[PDB]
Amino acid sequence: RGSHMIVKNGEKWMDRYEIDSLIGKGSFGQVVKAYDRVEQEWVAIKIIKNKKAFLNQAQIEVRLLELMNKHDTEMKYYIVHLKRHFMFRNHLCLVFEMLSYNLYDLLRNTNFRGVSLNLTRKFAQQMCTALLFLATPELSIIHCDLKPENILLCNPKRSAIKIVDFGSSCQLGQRIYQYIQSRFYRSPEVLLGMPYDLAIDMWSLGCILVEMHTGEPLFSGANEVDQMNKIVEVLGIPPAHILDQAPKARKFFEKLPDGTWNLKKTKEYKPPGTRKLHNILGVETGGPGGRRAGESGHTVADYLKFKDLILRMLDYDPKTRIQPYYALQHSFFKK
Ligand SMILES: Cc1nc2ccc(-c3cc(N)nc(N)c3)nc2n1C[C@@H](C)Oc1ccccc1
Ligand SMILES: [Cl-]
Repeated sequence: RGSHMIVKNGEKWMDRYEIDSLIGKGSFGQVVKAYDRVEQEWVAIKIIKNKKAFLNQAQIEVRLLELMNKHDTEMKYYIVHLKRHFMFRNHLCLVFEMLSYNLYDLLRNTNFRGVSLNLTRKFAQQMCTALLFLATPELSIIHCDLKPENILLCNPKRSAIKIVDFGSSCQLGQRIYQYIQSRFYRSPEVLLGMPYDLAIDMWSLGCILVEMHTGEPLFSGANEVDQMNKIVEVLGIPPAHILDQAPKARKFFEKLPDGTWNLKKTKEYKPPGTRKLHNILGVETGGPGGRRAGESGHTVADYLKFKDLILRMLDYDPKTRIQPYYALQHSFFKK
């Protein structure tokens, strides 16, 4: 009865899958850990709700994951592997490889003090390769929901990660969903109602990486106006050439007589561009909250490269925003 399937720990499906537990949920449905008695391995089964909206999203998810599996390249291994799909008890079921917990849960283990710059660089290098892969012309996939919860550790002690959840993804040129991106990771072009391309995922990556190192969201907007005000505190008023073409410019900004833009009044924020990323990362002051002072792997030089790469990912202009190939060449990654 209704959308959400009946899940009893210890039960068995198709004399194959042995349901140990429920390992997650979201608007799409639920994920169960089950033992596949046939080829003797644990799997994560994403159970889709029996509503058209979610069936339709999952069907796109299946097409895009099946498209990625056609390519011979080591880079595709930064995306969760879809083993097979089938219908069961009137529900689409997507069988995935079993991974470990997400990057939010990793931050929770550190009590939101953040992981080391050295771990941040390993995640960044994997996320940038994953994005390079999604930008292969034949794929041109925009994930449109990058956040710490959709990045999973393969293994609880190792650094290897994968991206999951292509339910709200599309290909370059498509406009399907009214609202896209999780609010904290939502690019300015999407807030402004402007056309979006693969650059929106790079914006999200920049936000994710700062949060992974400091332990808190860079831009924790409670609504769209608060999101845009929080981005403006750090990066200043967006360029006139963007605001002149943006359908939703007047939701956040006013054009003055002289033709310069500034913020609408609210009905309290630090002045535009004064909440410097240099101070949020603590480049010269021992890292976030001073907690990495002395500690190896946390030099002013290491922090300067990190800061510089992040600001290239958080460029307001999606045409000049850094692209995955060029991000992988950044001195931040130099071996
Ligand atoms: C432990 C584990 N292995 C997994 C392997 C794959 C997936 C998964 C794959 C796809 N395409 N979409 C989703 N929403 C999950 N989820 C796994 N999970 C559960 C949790 C940790 O991830 C979650 C991530 C997001 C939501 C809920 C759980
Ligand atoms: Cl709003």
